[PDB]
Amino acid sequence: TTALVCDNGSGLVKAGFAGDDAPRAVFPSIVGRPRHQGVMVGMGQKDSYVGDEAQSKRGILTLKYPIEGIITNWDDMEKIWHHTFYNELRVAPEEHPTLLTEAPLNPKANREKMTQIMFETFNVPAMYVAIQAVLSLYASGRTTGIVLDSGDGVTHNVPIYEGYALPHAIMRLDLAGRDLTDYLMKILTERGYSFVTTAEREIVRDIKEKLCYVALDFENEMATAASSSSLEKSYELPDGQVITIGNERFRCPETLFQPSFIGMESAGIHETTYNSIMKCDIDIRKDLYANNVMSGGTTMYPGIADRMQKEITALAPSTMKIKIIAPPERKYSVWIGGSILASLSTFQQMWITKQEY
Amino acid sequence: TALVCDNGSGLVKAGFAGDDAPRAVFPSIVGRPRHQGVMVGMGQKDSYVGDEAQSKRGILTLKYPIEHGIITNWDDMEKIWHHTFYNELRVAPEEHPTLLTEAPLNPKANREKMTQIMFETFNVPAMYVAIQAVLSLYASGRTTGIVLDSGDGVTHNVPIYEGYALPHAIMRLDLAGRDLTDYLMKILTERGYSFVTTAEREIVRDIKEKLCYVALDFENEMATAASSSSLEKSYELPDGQVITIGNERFRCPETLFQPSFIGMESAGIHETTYNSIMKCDIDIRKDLYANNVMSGGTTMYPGIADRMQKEITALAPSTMKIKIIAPPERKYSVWIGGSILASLSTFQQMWITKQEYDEAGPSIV
Amino acid sequence: AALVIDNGSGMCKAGFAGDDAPRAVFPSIVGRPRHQGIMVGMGQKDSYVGDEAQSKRGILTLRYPIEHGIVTNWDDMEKIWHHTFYNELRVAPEEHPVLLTEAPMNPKSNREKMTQIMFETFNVPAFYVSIQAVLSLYSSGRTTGIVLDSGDGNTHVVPIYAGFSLPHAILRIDLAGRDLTDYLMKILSERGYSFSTTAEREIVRDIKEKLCYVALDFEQEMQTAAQSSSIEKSYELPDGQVITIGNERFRAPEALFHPSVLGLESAGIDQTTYNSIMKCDVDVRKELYGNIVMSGGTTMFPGIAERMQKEITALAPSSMKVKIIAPPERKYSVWIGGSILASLTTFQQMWISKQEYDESGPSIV
Repeated sequence: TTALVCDNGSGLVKAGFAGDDAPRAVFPSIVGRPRHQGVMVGMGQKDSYVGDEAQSKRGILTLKYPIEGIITNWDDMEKIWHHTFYNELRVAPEEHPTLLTEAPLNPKANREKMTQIMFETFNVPAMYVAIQAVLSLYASGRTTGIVLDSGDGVTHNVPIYEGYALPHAIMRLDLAGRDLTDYLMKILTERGYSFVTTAEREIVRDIKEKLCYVALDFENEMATAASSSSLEKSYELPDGQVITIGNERFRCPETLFQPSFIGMESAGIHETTYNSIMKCDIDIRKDLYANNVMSGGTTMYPGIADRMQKEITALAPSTMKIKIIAPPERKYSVWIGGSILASLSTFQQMWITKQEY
Repeated sequence: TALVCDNGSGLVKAGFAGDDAPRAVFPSIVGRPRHQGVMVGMGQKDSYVGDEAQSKRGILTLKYPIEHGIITNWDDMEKIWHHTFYNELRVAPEEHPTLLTEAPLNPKANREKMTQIMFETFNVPAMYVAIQAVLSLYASGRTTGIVLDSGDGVTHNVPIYEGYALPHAIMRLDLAGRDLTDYLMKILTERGYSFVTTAEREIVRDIKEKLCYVALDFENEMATAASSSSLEKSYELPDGQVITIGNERFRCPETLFQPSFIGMESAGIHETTYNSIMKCDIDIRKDLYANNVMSGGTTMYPGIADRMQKEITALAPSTMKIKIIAPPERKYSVWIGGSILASLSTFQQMWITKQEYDEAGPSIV
Repeated sequence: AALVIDNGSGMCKAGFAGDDAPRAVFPSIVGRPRHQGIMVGMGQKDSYVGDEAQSKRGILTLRYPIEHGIVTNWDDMEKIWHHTFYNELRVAPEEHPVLLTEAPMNPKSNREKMTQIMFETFNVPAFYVSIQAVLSLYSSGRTTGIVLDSGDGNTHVVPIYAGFSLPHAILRIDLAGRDLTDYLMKILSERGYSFSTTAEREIVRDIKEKLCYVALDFEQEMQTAAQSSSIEKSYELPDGQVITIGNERFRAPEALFHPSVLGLESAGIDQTTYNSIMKCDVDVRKELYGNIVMSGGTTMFPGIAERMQKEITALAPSSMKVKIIAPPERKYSVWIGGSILASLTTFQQMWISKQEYDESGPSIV
């Protein structure tokens, strides 16, 4: 049979099989557990729902995201993971080796219980759980470097050398993708709009994909936006009106570097990168600086790479080659790594089989 | 063995399960005598239901027990069912499971009290209560759509997807079969006539059923009324006064699209559909726009389905497939669904018995 | 003196600076006839606004020109101001500093349309628009406070700090004073009543403002209202009949905290106050927790302030001093906050001159 891979973050799961280079089941890892007695405008009333229908269910089911970069809610996770192998992947666990990824710092207590559940509640014949950004650097074709992994919930720096992310220096920052939307939401709200419900919120996030960018220098950009129309990038809102936005476009994701816009002082993605490269020792630093690697739904933002080329150089002593590598695949690279790695013949004898457990 | 008995603002429809068409059928009327005299055949009488009442209507005091599909009095109602089992079906309630129907917005109390009367007086073994528009969807055989239930008393938009009716998407609009007939009273009397007595009081109802049209393109049919075409339609009274109904004939069904014709400053059926489909979820919508099912006595009009076809198509996205499903049977669908459901090989373990009823009390049903 | 006019989506409130209570209190309604006559009873003016329009709602077409504190229909808005001057206060705009309001989350064009009309038609010498919440905080006696300006049409929650509103967390809920009545219209009807038309619906409106209450616990009170007639309240209908209103008296307020009963995909007013504090920075949160300005008529129903205190200490930290601030004059809160602000000798320099308008246009506010 072939193995399966399922990457989990605070927002989009990616599930699929090993062998294929492209993830199969990408969905909102949202469950909806009944709040009270309520009936859908459509469906009758029934229990917990995972995915897109739960988003359309919003007022009858309380909506959880089981993963805040770490697994918070255990039953909810399993709820998804049945819906994964079954409703998404259309197969059964007993035939199927399965790899789940994870956010690097994941506490031992999580890992032990993660192993249990999938061998028990699910019964996969062998399985693996694996450190996300190491599989990004691997999907990036590298023995070394430093991934900046940032998506819907948590942001990361892993200084990797010859198989290992330097643990103590795996810098985390919890300002990431939702933080960006809910800022972009509040800005437009202040201007005399308001989303709250379901459709309009999601529209604001789509705006984040189309209008938003981080500019190299925020003060020269702060100026041009407020000066002249070039930046005034329109969008056609579902009622009809064109919201023109010039400053707010770059203003919104600037929270990665200057987080103080929402209200955050702990070290920006740039400064975290300088300090992870440092938080290591001292020689390997170069091919960390020269292989800053971007992955995850947030690193999708345009301009972000050129900016980090400034943003590290500023602090890094002159003779270090700063280079920022960012794959086009980026939102899935942890899966794309995990498929190829799962499929590895060399790696067969590391599939922990149901006998050792 | 099982029974199905649909309670209406106009007519009760009763029978057994699995029969195609209703066994008992009677006007929801409860009369009381106004004159102390013997109707030579009976002794003294209490009250008259149905056609007993609709015969003696002059000497009686008639009362409408179920205003608009909501049971408005339980005294008169208990007698209606007291008439239903014994006189009509001619059998004893206690060996017979009994499915009844309910209003789309029907209060708990009304469901529970109909069921109190059901067991605690008539002693039936098992009963069910089911939401009128769903049972039309179930006579249309599907699990999903938007059901335009217009009977005598009430007009409704009930969306359903999978089985159960959607309470906050159910639209209701209290202008329907009655409001239209007694409007056709005014415009035809306005046309130089007067329905003075009982059977042409009935003829203003009769003309409405048989002769009338929801003309498609009303405007350029108003032109056709004014340039005078042979659209005119005589019909005789009990005397030889041939009455000529031409234009009003369509100018009365026109009220199910504009409530202005009687005097309600509100949106016609067509819109209220579209609005309910708006208030319904996005992903469902393609079903609702294509499973718009109409039923109740008033939907029988020649042209109403075509007209509904165009009205919501003029409101929907042009990427959307639309369908208004008007069955040839629609005036009894609420019972056909009931009958089929009671006769289902899977339904027996939803036959709510007295065992379930007693131990739990009224709130089981 | 100046003028201060809170253009409320139910009731507008005009007057002068420095007075304690609003001089023109009136519903924001413009009535225009279906067809103007020449005489009383037919309708002889092209526009009747507010109370006169209310007594005359038969020939007129009533509309409320302001929705969720956003004026949709700028014709009718001007009409309302034109009334307020000559008909109501009995004044002339060009003689006057006028101060008007807007609901937070009012768009630029919407302000600018207003800001122009005051200075181009009404040619007032000085004009200020203001944020209903920052004015509620000014009526409270604070620089800083989170504000549930739950109006009739719009419930806006604002977390103000040092005079600035942090719109950052201005979360809005779409139920409010009207959405409450129209729930009570449904549920009194459920208890065997007929409230449908304006006359009948206004009876529902008055029941709400008089007899109603917000239970401190929804359970204890459901069980009690299903038993002891202490909850029951007698009510004289203006026709003559005394009726009694029962558990609807709290379940209709409980829409605010459980929108679910209406079938709204929202969380309660309480839960939103929490999310509005939590969407602000850690330091300001302690004062927001202690300085919840309750404001507006919707926050007037018995038990509501105390109820908010309860649920909010359970949402807030175990170490938190939650405090509700509740004015008895909260129904005119925005107006008194405005009144002070217009009268302020200091604030006089912020009176936007007719000159600077003619050089800078409406964008300066």
